[PDB]
Amino acid sequence: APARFCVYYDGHLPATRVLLMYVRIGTTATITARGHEFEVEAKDQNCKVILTNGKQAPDWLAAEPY
Repeated sequence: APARFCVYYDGHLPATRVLLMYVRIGTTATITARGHEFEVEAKDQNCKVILTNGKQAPDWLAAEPY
């Protein structure tokens, strides 16, 4: 029973990337980026850019593990 966590970032090269915020895999919350609100869902280590508003993240949206 290791530690599982999901992270969210914004479209930006690793040269000047910028972390948005950490999302604990315990409840459903919303993220604020580019004056927009992205409501993602965390179920486990397997996290994928998706919204609960019947829509999918943009082309400049991503989500790394941990």
